[PDB]
Amino acid sequence: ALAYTLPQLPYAYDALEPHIDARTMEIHHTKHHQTYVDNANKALEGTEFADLPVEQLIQQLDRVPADKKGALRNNAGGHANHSMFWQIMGQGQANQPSGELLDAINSAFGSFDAFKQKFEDAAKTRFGSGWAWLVVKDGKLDVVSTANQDNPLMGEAIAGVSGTPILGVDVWEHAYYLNYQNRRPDYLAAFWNVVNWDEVSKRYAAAK
Ligand SMILES: [Mn+2]
Repeated sequence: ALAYTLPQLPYAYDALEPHIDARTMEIHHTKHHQTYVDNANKALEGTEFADLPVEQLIQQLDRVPADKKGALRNNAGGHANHSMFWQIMGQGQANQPSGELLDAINSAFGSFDAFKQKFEDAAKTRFGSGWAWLVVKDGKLDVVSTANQDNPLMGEAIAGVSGTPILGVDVWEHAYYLNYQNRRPDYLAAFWNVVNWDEVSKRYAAAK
């Protein structure tokens, strides 16, 4: 009766090549994400929180037992973040959104190109491990970043920022070191080639 399972990827391990290497995809998924799933399930065992979806759980960290707060923040956080991450990438995806998402990007950031710059800048200036995010907050889009496995859905007091993510990029060095080593900006440039903007559009619609 374990709470979470490792999701299947929506594509093969080499589907994102050369932008993201196959070996990275496999380790990232089968070692790193799996560890977050396993440690989250351990932390949830003696609780009333094992039946909640992970995205609801991370919105309730203040309510869980005090001794399990850190472990769930880190591991439920890791699980939520990676689960989204696999889904917002895809193969055979210049790659950009359309329709209402693009309209929201133009009004929030000026243009898709200016949005990409702001997103990259957030991801670049994230010192240490973390994520950069495109969030819906008060019906409007913004770019924020978080430390480690914090997610904007955890709220401002915990994560330092708020909002409902519809896109994120993992800037933990494990996400890019085998292919780009220290060159995080090259990783980030490459990332735009794999974003599934149909998926991000669905998430935008879901988040308002
Ligand atoms: Mn990661």
